[PDB]
Amino acid sequence: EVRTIKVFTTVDNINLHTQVVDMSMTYGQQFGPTYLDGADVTKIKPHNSHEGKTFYVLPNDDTLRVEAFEYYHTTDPSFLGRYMSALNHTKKWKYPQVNGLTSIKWADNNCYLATALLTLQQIELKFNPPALQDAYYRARAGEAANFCALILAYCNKTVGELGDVRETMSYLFQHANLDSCKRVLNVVCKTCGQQQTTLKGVEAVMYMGTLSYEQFKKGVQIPCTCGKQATKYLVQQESPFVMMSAPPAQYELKHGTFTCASEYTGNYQCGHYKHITSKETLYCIDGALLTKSSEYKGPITDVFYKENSYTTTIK
Ligand SMILES: [Cl-]
Ligand SMILES: [Cl-]
Ligand SMILES: [Zn+2]
Repeated sequence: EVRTIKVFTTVDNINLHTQVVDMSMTYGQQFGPTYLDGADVTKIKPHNSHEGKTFYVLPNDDTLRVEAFEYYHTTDPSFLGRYMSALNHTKKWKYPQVNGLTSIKWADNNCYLATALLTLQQIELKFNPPALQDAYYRARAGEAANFCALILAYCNKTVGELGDVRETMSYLFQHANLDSCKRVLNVVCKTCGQQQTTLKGVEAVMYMGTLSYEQFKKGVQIPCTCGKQATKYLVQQESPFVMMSAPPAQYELKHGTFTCASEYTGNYQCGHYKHITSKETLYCIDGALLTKSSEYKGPITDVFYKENSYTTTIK
């Protein structure tokens, strides 16, 4: 006797594809790799309770390939398995509201994710993939599991792996609309003369080598090919924020002079991030944990500042 149930397959959890499945064959035999809200059911045979449920599958026909690209803006063939593998864990994390922002209770080396998430809620940024638009709206409301699993997938990180905040923000900015961001730099060498450069988009909002936006406006010393140090300084900025990054070093954060920052304690192989936000006072958000202080010093790695339009007075 042949028993069947109706189920729906999907790549985006919006467009559904009706299937009739044979209860005597695994999902994998019928669909390939198959997931039920992040759980791998490939090796499982259909259960009566599955009738009418939605299963994720891999994009295995042209209809699904188009739906997956339009939703996620990737064609990496391992993306949906990585997204589902992460979601099976992130759906069990907790997302407390801390000082009015969605955070993440510590689990699985997720500190870098927590500080990224907290940062996004303080800067003006809109995502391009519908998957991130939809998941980020859910995360602002407090249900951040899908957004966190998407960050893991986009960044090619698994649950439990040590991530870097700067690199994570780079990936997130790469799928955001920063097209009207522009940065003009001047590099002055006493031997070689001056060279201006213009940067756009993600490169216009990120700098690696100093935490201080004021120092970047005055000049920072960098190597020249002639062997002298040259001075690099900001000529013109058009963006709604800037991100200044450096290897971790002791640094003073002064109330009212930055938006938010990330602190890293540890070494190359293992460590822990915390988040500092400048509000009515300095709040230090460490996953679920919250403390306050009027002054702050620690091993800071990234600082975010508000911007709109800046033009140098340096001639
Ligand atoms: Cl968005
Ligand atoms: Cl600021
Ligand atoms: Zn030179």
